[PDB]
Amino acid sequence: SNARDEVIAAIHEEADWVDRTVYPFESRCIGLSSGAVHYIDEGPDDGGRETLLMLHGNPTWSFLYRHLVRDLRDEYRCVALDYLGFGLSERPTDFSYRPEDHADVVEEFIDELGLEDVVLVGHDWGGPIGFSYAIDHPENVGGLVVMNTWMWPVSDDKHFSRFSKLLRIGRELCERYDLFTRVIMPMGFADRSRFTESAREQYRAANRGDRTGTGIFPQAILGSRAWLSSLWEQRDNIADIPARIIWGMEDSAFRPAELRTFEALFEDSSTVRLYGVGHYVPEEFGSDLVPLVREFLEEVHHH
Amino acid sequence: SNARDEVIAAIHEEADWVDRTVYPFESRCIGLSSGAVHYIDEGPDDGGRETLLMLHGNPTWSFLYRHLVRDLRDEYRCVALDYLGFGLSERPTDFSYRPEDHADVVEEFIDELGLEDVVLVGHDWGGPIGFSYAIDHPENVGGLVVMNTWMWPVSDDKHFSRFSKLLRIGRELCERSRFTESAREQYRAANRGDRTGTGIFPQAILGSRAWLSSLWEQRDNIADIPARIIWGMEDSAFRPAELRTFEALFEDSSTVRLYGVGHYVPEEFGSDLVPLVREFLEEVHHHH
Amino acid sequence: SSNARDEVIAAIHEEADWVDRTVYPFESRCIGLSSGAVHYIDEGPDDGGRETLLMLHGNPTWSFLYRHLVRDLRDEYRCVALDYLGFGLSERPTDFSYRPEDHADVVEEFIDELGLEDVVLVGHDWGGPIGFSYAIDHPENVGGLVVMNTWMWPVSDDKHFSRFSKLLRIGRELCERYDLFTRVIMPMGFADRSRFTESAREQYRAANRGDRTGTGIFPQAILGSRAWLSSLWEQRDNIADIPARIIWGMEDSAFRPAELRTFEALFEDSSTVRLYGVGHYVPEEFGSDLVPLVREFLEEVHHHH
Amino acid sequence: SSNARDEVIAAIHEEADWVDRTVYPFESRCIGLSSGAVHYIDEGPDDGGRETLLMLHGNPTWSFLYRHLVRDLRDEYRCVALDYLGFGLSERPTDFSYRPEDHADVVEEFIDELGLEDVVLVGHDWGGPIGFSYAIDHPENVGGLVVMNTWMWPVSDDKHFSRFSKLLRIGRELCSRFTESAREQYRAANRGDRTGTGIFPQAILGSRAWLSSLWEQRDNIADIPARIIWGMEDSAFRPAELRTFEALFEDSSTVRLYGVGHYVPEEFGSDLVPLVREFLEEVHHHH
Repeated sequence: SNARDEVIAAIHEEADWVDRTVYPFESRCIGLSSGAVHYIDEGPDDGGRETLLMLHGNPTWSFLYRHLVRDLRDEYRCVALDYLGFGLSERPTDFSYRPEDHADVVEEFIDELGLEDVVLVGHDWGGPIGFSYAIDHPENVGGLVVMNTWMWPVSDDKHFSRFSKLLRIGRELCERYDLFTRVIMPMGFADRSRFTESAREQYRAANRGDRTGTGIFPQAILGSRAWLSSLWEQRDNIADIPARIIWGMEDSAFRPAELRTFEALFEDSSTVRLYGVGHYVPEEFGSDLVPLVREFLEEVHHH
Repeated sequence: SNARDEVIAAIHEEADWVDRTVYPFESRCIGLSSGAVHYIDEGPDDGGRETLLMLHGNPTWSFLYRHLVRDLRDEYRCVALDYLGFGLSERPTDFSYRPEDHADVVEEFIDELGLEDVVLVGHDWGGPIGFSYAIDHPENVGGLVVMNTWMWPVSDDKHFSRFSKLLRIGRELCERSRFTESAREQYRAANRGDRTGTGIFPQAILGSRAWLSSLWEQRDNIADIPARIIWGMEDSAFRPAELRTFEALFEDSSTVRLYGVGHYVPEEFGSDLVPLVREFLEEVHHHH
Repeated sequence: SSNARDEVIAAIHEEADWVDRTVYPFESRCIGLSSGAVHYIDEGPDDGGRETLLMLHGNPTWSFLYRHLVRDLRDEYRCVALDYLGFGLSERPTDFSYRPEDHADVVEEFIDELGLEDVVLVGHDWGGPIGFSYAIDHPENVGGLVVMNTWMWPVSDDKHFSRFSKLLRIGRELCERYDLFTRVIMPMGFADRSRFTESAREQYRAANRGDRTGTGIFPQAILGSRAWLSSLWEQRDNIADIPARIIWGMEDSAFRPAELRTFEALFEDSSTVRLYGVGHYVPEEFGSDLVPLVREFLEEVHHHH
Repeated sequence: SSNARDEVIAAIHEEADWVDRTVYPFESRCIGLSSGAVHYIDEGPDDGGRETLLMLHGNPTWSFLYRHLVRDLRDEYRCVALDYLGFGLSERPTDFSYRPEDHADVVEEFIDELGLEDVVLVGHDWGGPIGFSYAIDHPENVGGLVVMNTWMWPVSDDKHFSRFSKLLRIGRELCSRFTESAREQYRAANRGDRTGTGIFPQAILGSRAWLSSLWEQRDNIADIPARIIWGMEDSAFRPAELRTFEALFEDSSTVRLYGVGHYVPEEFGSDLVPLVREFLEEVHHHH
């Protein structure tokens, strides 16, 4: 537990850089076996009509989802997570920070909280990390929110390969200078004005200190190939789950050719094509995203 | 009507340049409403264990499939179609050469010959053209062979957008060359003529967004049909990104990833392709 | 010369049965210029209009391209529009060069034989250079410029125009045989393939049958006429203070916004209409929606005089 | 803050032994400007010379690029060349935007702290727009413009520039006609905080408003004497960009360098010096 308790201290002893005016939610912490994870649990006290778990990307953290948490806690249970190494979660010296292990921390999280019939919101790596539950616990999954992500090995697509290789080579400078927030995030947005300076301050401050996990994510694009293969080979386990697909059409990382792969998979899915929006859909579209979610959170409920 | 006789004459009065060592097939011509097509129909007298319809790309023609036809005609009936505008088919003044009109001529071809439970072999634009018949007549298709092609609207994809919007007359083959010089001439000799069809196809990638949507939005007509996907992994036109979309679609499918092979899988992999088909035909045959 | 004009006039009435006069109701008229008989329309008030317009077309287009302007601007303005030699219903003389630098001389001979004055020029495609090669040495007789997907400078160092010009240079003998210009080159100029109507497509295809030597020399001249195009560019200062309305199809693969920025730097007095979702053939693809963009200019020109 | 920048002044002497001072034989100088301390060349005669030249580099280049001009003109002309924040030996402050519109403000600050007078600007790549800004709003104090492979307009509808910005990268590395001796003298300073190298390719689109704020008021500049020197083999700044400058300026001269690519002051080297010095005398007759 002692790891959990020291993170609970840091939430008070150190984290006063947080802007609670936009991030008012309650910081909660649990000592999972891999380390102490920071998380948020907001909703009606009866648990709401449906429960949501929101899974993020590089170098993002739970602050990505604040627009959903503030607005859907009206009737739904928003649960939001920081992976180890990210946000205000623990930065353990001995964890792998591998995506194939974050997915095991995410399973351990879901099981210890005992979340049930859960709808998973997945951005970036949060997709694979979420699918690494819905592939093998599909009866405990109510539905999927799919945003700028993938579920297949890309090692023959020179698009993803050359980007992964480039960041693998440069990783030490990116971890030394935080070029992930300072450079890679700005190019994810389509509108240079929509990534606010207040957000920029928060994403930068949250990724200070050690940032090893931010560096391992782009390596894992290729380095985790076998785990991604193990997802894709069992894609059939997700094709009956309903999903809403919400996608930034100006994202150069995940093209419409990724969308067609998801749109081919699901036997029951709906697609929202956000033109003029890039990779960080929940940040760039913000409050405008919430009705696109709520429409799905009802459409699940009558089946 | 005489236009049918005119194309029949053109084969032997004029098209004496065809390499009848590697393309030994008996030439046949059929008078469809939109024009007289040239086609191959070679097989055993029985009608064979299967009937195969082979659809080419741009600017290829039925000479693309000579390796399959000569080796499968042992036991299977092989039919391969020159599109209007291409090969020794008529180059009609009247025709749009738009894919949605080729697809109708393809339905008209299949019905006028009465082919049954056919296996569709498709490359490049022969994909969407072939998938049309499998979208709307999935009762009469035995299976699909899916080489470097697609079945979705791409107008938001900068990669395909560039290729359509680029200034050209028409798609010449090449863009260390991957063909024998003999083959490259046997294509060059066919492009000498009314090149129109070779130029409409790259435009229609955007010009026919509606028609590609009219396939994509009813893809579940096809998803239960058995398909074998054979990919030139070195191609830049149809990436592995397009491959995963097919792997997601079909329930019963098998993927063969040909490393070192580029766009023109039937030319570059050649006579080594035949066993990959025989393996699939004798799998389809156990469903009837 | 009257025999050559009479041959064309007889061929209009006897052979141009193909013209859809429902959309082309204008009166066909003919001038026996020195190099050959051009075909033209001259439509407007029975007086000289509020302003006089001359509209110069591209390849393989002809004055039928300007039907939508004539139809809705002859209300107050003298709409003159012209078919080049080798194009539309004009004469196809066997000894003419069909060079763009020579079309600009025949346009000069045309203008001065009709005596047009304070002219406003509409230039599409090659019609730009052809008209700029009048405005650049008769600027005081020019009221203003309408600029649509065109240029006025040598491009021999730009790989974009070069390889297109060189590719057509090679294929020319086939494109002149089978008319791949209307059948293939024109369709890629549209951002909506449907907006090039089957009626217009038929009309252009019918108009450009027979000798089409001009259609295939035009793309060669993109490089072949570098000397003439240079002669314009070096004297651009004679156009720089004529007012210009620039209406540009942003989907055009031929003339990019990079070209457009060159005009915006040149003109001391200009304004730009950025037609997103419209390609090269602005007067086809934008149809009658073009007309207000013209009339807005003719009003605010006339404020000067 | 200036005295904390006296540490920045000293910080050179930790490592900059690596600089090839035999080809960069210049006295390093630095100013504690408000956005951050900048390193600059200011090499010239004690008499202040015939002209003052301000030389503004591109990305990921730095003031090493202009060493041929500085070396060969400083006998008679005051040569000033500046390292952008994030580049060369200039400070790499974490709080700075590294956006072009803000670099221009540091350049305006830099000029005013030195008090430079009727300056000729020399600009390559992003050093174009960054210089053109000061020529929009202080053209009294600009003596002339030297233009190499650059632009001054919003290109977010241009497919060519769009591709280059939207392509996934960390930052713009140079690329073979460099010496490895020169190539490494770039790559050396390209080590360390390289944030700015990755912002610039985005700002090609993300600063459309600032590029508009140049293009809309281009008429402030069209009467300034200009000489345009173009690397014709460059794929980034085509002849298509060149024509728009030949349209802009009245008093201007064009030099077209066939067989030269983007990095004109490298790939042409000391052979650039006569093309400039001709222009320096041509401008001097406007005093």
